[PDB]
Amino acid sequence: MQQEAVAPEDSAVVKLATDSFNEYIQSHDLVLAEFFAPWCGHCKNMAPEYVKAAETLVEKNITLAQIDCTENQDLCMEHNIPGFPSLKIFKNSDVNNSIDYEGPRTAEAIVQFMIKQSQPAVAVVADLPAYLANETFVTPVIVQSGKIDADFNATFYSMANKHFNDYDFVSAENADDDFKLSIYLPSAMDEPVVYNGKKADIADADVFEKWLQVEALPYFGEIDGSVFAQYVESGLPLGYLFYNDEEELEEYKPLFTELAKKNRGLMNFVSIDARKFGRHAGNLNMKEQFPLFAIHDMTEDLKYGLPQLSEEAFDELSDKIVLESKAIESLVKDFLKGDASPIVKSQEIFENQDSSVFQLVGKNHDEIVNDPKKDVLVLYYAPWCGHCKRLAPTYQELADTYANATSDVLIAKLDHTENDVRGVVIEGYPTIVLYPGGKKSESVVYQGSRSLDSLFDFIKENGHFDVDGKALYEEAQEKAAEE
Ligand SMILES: [Ba+2]
Repeated sequence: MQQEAVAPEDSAVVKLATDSFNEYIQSHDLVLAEFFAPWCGHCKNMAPEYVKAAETLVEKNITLAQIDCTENQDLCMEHNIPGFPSLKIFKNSDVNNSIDYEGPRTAEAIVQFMIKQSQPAVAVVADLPAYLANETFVTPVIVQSGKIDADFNATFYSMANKHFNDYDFVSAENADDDFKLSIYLPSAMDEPVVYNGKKADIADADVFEKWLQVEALPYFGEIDGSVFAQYVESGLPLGYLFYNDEEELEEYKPLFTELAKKNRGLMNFVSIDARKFGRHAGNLNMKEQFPLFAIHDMTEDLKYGLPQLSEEAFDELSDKIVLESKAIESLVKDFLKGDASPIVKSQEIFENQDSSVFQLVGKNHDEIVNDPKKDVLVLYYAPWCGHCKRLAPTYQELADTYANATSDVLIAKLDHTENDVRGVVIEGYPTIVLYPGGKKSESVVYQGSRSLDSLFDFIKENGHFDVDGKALYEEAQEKAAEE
C-alpha cells in the first residue's frame, strides 16, 4: 500500500494511548513519543525513518512510541500538542518533563539525538584538558571550575538541563583555584571566553542566560533552522555569507572569523549554504547571486549588502562571483558606524496606464505620499488576496470620483508583496492609510468597512482639504441625468 503514518504494529515502535501512556512513561526512563494524526502527509513521510530508528534503538533500552491524537484527544490536550507530527522526549520516567525534538526526521538524526539524551547533562571531571582534547566538539562547552559555591552550582546544573541540547556543560571543581565560568568555542578551544566576575550576579539564572545568549555562539558557524533562533536570541545584527560550495566557504572563513572576534558583542556572522537556502536572499532583499554578503538588523528590520549585478548582467556572467575582502570590511565598519544605506525592495516604477488609481512602488512611495498639496490614500495589497480584489471596483470608482472633479486627492495602491515601505506595516491586506499633508500627522490608518461611503467620509473627515466625495459623488449622478 501507499505509506501510512502509523508504524507497522509488529515493529519496535510502541503504540500508546490515553489509558496506557502514564504507566508506560513512568516504567521507562527514556521515551521518544510521536503525537500524530493519520491524515497528516508529513506524518506519513517520516514513518519509514521512525521505524528504522526504533529498530536501531531497541539495543539501547530506549523506546519510540506513537500516539494517534485523533483517538487520544485527552492526552493530546494534556501535552499541549500544537500540530503533527510532534516528537517529545520523556526523561526520568516523568510525564511532566518532556522536551521537543525539532531536528531532521531521518533515522540517523533521530538515533544520534536519542543517544545523546541518555548522557549526563554535566560532565564531572578533574582532568579538564584531557576532557577538552579527547572530544571534537560541535557546540560551545560551558565549564565551571575552581572553588564553586553551592548557589552557583545549582544554577549551573539548572542551565545544563535547560540547555542540554545547545551546549555541553562541564564541572572541573578544584577548591585550590579561583572560580571561573568559561565558554570554549569549537574553533578556539585553546582559548576560552571567561565571564567577568560579578560572581554574585552570575548565580542569577537571568544574568547567566543573557551571558550565554551573546557569548556562546560560534564566531563563524553555519546557520539553519536548528540554530537560527539562537542568533535571533543574541539581540544583535546578523551578517550572512551565502556560499555555493564548501571550497568557496573555506576562502571566506579566515576573514569572517576575524571580523566576528573583533565585533563579538556588536554583531554576528554566519555562513549559509546557497544550494540549501538561496531563497533566503530575497528575504534579505538581495538578488540570488552567490556568494553574497548581507547584514540584517533584525531589531530594526533593515537590510544591507554589497552591490550585485543587474539580472541582465548576471545572466550574461561566464565567471565565478567574488566578494572582495576590503568591500566586506568596509561595509561592516560602515554598518556599525551608522553610515551605510539600507536596501529597499522595489518593482520597476510603472510607465503607468489609464487608471485614476496610481500604482506605487517602494522606490517612489515616499515622495508621492509625502507631497503637501495632497490628500493621498494608499491601499497596501497582495494579489494573493481575495479581499483586495473584491475592493478593486470600489477603489476604482473612488479614484474616478476624484479624477473627474479634483486634483486635491491622490488614490494610490502598492503591492507590498513586491515593495518595501517604512513606518506603515499592518500585518494583513487590505491595509489603507491616508496621508493628508507634509505639515499634518499621518496617524490616520483607516478602520471600517471598505464601503465607498466610509472611504469618502474618511477622506472628508481626516483630509486636509475636506474634500466631500459623497456630495461630489451625488453631483456627478445628477449631472449625468443631464441636469
Ligand atoms: Ba566540594
